[PDB]
Amino acid sequence: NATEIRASVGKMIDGIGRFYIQMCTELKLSDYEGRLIQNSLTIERMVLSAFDTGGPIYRRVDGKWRRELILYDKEEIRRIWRQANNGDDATAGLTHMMIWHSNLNDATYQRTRALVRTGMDPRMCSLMQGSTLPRRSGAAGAAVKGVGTMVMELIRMIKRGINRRTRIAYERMCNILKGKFQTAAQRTMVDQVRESRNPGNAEFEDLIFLARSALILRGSVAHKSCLPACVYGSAVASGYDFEREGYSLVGIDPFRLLQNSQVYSLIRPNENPAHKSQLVWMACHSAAFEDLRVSSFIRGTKVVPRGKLSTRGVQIASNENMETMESSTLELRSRYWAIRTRSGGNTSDMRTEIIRLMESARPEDVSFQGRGVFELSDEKATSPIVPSFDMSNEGSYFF
Amino acid sequence: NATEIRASVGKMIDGIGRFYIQMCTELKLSDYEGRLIQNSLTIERMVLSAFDTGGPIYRRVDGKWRRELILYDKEEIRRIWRQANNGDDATAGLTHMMIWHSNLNDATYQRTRALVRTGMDPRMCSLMQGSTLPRRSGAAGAAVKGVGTMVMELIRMIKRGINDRNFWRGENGRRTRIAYERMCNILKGKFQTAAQRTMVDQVRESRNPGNAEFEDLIFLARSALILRGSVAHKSCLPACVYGSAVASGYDFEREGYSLVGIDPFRLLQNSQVYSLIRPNENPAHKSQLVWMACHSAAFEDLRVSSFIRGTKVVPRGKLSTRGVQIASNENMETMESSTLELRSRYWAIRTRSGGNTSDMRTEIIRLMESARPEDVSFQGRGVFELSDEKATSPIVPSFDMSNEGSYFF
Repeated sequence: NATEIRASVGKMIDGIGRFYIQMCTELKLSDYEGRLIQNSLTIERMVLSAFDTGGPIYRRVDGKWRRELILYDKEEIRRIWRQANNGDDATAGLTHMMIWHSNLNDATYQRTRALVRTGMDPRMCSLMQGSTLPRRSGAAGAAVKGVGTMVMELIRMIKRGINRRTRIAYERMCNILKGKFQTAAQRTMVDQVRESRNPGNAEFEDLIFLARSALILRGSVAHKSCLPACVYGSAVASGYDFEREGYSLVGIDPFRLLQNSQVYSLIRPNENPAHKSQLVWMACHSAAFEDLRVSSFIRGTKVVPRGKLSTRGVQIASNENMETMESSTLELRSRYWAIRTRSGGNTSDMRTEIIRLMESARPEDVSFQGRGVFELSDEKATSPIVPSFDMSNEGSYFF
Repeated sequence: NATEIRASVGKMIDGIGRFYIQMCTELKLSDYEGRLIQNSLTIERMVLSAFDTGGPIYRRVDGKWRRELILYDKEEIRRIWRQANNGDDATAGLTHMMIWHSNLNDATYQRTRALVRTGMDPRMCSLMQGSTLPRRSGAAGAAVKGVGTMVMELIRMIKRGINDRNFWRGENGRRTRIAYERMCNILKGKFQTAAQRTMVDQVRESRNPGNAEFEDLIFLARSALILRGSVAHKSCLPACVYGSAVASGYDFEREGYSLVGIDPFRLLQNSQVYSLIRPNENPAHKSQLVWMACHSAAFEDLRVSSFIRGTKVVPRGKLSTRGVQIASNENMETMESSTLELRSRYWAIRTRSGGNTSDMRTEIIRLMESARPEDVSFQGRGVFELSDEKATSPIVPSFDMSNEGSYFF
C-alpha cells in the first residue's frame, strides 16, 4: 500500500519544504545563503523550540561571511509553520527534524560522559542510537532508538526513584524495549525485569546485562534517512511535489534526493572539506554506528573513522570568529543505496539462556542473507548486488 | 546597652499605636469600636497582607452588630505605616503583630492535624510553639518557635525530597540545602545539652536525608518533652491596646517598654478591650484565652498559670469558646459583646530557658532516664506584685495542692 504511507509522508515532507522556503523569504536570504546547512539548522531549531526564539544566521558579503544573531516571535514561527502545513500541526514534521538533529548528533559526538555516569560501559556506543532525541519525539520517533538508548533512561528514571502515573511509562518503556529484542530469552527476560514496582539494583544490574546481549544478539532498530530542512525546501521549490509523487525515509527516495542537493557548509580554516561532507552524509542516513566497510562501500569513497576525522562540529560556536572562516560544497552523493533496515540479524536463570546464545555467536556470522545494494538507477527494488569485502579496508568501528 | 533596648521597643510600640490610631481615624471608628479585639485582628492582618487587602470590619447598629468586608487599597496601608512610624520601616513592629497572632493561635488550636501528617506524634503540643508563624518573620520569629516546630519544618523537607524531584540537587537544590542547614542550626541552637546538639549535627551532615535522618529528629523531638529546649516567650498585644496606650500620651520611647518585663502587664492592667462572644460560652473563658495569648502561656503549667493570674486557669477541654475570630458561615445576630478580663493579680518574667539539667541516642536516653518531673527549675525566681515595678521582691509560691493538671491540652 503505496498510497497512505508513501504519499502521507510526502505531505509531511512538503510542509518542511514550503516552511523552509517561507522562512527563508523572511530572513531575506539568498539562494546560496539558503543552502547553507548552517542557516538551515538554526531555522530548524527555532521551530522545534517554538513548538516545545532566535539563533545564529550567517550572511554573505563581498568576500567574507557575516554571522547575525537574530530573534523571532516564538509564535510568529508557530504561525508560519502551520501556514505551510495547512494549519495542521504535523507533529511528524517537527519530529522529522527532531531526528535529523538526532542522527547528526549521534555522529558528530560520542556520549561517554553520560553512559558511565549512568553505569553503562562506554564501549556501548552502538546501542545509544537516539540518546539525544527528546522524549517529545513521536511513536515512530522512538522506533529509531537503540536498545542501549532505552536502558540509559529507565536506569535514570529508576536510579533517582529507587534512590504516580510514572508507572504506565515504565512498563511501556520496557515493552518497547522488549520489542527491540528478536529472540525468545531476550524477549522473556525483559518481562522478568518489568515485574518489579520499585525495581532496584536487581533490575539495574539485569538490564545492563541485556544491554550487552544486544552487542551480540542485536535487536530491531529502524533507521530513518532524515535530510536537513534546506534539502527539502530546495526540492519543494524545484517543483517536486512529494505528496503527489510519493517519498520514503528508508527507500531510494532519500538517496535520490541527495543526488542533486546543492548543500553548502561553513568550514573552519584547518578543516578538511572531504571530511566535513563525510560527517553530514553519515547523519543523513543514521550510519554513525554502521560498519565503516559497508558505509564506504555504498558511499563510493573512503568513510574515515571519527578519530581521523578532521572536524569538531558542523555548528559554529559564538567563540569563533568569522574573519578566518570560509565555506565548502558538501559532497552528499553516494555510489549505491540500500534498504535502511530495522532488523539486528540472527543465526533457571534466563541469563544463562542468553549467555549460551551469546556464545555460539561468531562475528563472522553472516546477516541479511541474500540482501544487497542497489544501483541508483534501480528505482524498483528489482536487482540486488552483493558486496564482497575481501579488500584493503580501513576499520569497522566509526568510534 | 540596657537603656537602649527599651527605647527601640517603645520606638516600635509607639509606631504601632500611632498606626492603629490612623486606621481608626480612617475608618471613622470610636473609642469602643477601636477597642474590640475582633476589629484589631482584622487590622493587623491587613497590615501584614500589605507587605508580602481585605477583612471583616465590625460596627454596631444599636441592638445588634455589623460586618463590612473592607477592601482597602493595598499600597496605601503600607504607606500610612511609615507615617505613623517617622518614615522608618518598622519591620520589627510588623513582626510584633505576627507574633501576637502566633501566640493567640497556639492558645486556641491544637496542631495535631499537621503532626500525625508529618509523622510526628500527636502529643507534641508542648513543642509546637510559634508553629503558625510564617517564614517571613526574622530571628525574632525563630527564637519564638520551638523544637516541635523546628523538627516539623525539617521533617517536612526530609520528606519533600523523598518524592524527589532532584530536591537537593542542581543550582536551586544546593540553595535549598543551605536553608535546610540553617534550620538544622536553629534547632541545634535551642538545645541545652551537648548530646542533643551534637546529635543535630549528625543529621544535617547527611545529603540524602531519609527515614534514618527522619527518625533521629522524631527522637530529638521526644527528648524536648523532658530535656526542655530553650525557647523564647514574648508578650505581644493586639495593636488596639497599643492605640489606647499612646492615647494617654504614654511615650513608650521614653518611659521604655519591654516584652519580658512588667511593662506588658502594666498596660493590660489599665486596658479596655472588648470581644464579641457567641451564646453558650462563658464570657470569662474568652478572657483566659486572650489573656493567655497575650503572654504565650499556652504550654505553661496551669498552676503557675492560674497562680500568676488571680483566677483559676482551666484547661482547653473545659474552656467553652471556639476562638477569637468569627467565621462567615454562622449567625451574627446573637453576638454578645463583652469586656475581656485581661488583668492579673501578679506578674512574672518570661524566660528562654527550659531549666535544663548513635552514641548520642544511647546517651540522651540516660539524661532522660535521669530526669524527674519532681525536679525544680528556675530555683530562686518567684512571682512579683504590680507594686514592685522593679523585680525585687520574689514571691516564690507553694504549688502542689492537688489541683495539678497543668496540661492545658
